[PDB]
Amino acid sequence: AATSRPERVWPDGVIPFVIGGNFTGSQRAVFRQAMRHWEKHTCVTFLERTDEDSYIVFTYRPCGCCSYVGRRGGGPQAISIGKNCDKFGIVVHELGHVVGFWHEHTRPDRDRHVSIVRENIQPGQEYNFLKMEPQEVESLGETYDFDSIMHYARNTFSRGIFLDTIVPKYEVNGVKPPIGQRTRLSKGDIAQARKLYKCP
Ligand SMILES: CCCCC[C@H](CC(=O)NO)C(=O)N1[C@@H]2CC[C@@H](C2)[C@H]1C(=O)Nc1nccnc1OC
Ligand SMILES: [Zn+2]
Ligand SMILES: [Zn+2]
Repeated sequence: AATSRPERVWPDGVIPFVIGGNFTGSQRAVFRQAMRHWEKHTCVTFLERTDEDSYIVFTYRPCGCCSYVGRRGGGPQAISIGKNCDKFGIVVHELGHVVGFWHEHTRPDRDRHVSIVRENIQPGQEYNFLKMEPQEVESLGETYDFDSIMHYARNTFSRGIFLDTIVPKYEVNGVKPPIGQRTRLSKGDIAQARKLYKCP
């Protein structure tokens, strides 16, 4: 679910950043490792903000709302990192939003790949499962990526842990594909991020 809008793509893949106060050194290191992880596999670059108008701010506060997708422009944009969402893979997911990725399960073509079990979604959280309107996303020829760092888990926003909200529609190499990994950027995430930033 890569943004269709070329203005939300960060110029030359250069994202200026600021790590805010109230983080431990250990937490600061995790942010750095996450940014490096994006730098390693793609042509995107994270640089300490000096006098730029556009930059990301790692901000110590409760998890959740909200992570701007792509370059907002004309000011800073925050990444909320709290006690329960400070791990490497979650930060990599958040930086996935920064570069310009929506959630994978909201791709305009997602109904061919996953079923959404509406009855199991927490009341009031159903909007998190709405498809992106087709004018907001361009997949760049890349297939639906079940392994994406941007893909929800099977029971994200579920009424209970043993109730699925998202069920993959078909088998992939013998079995229903696992979804919701927060370990590392997928082959698909990299391949698609390389396309979005025209990397060599
Ligand atoms: C339950 C509370 C709302 C959840 C908000 C998600 C959190 C997320 O996915 N973190 O990784 C978010 O921030 N989102 C959704 C996923 C990409 C988009 C939609 C992002 C968002 O809301 N972005 C913004 N949209 C409009 C204005 N400002 C935004 O971010 C600052
Ligand atoms: Zn997200
Ligand atoms: Zn993808």
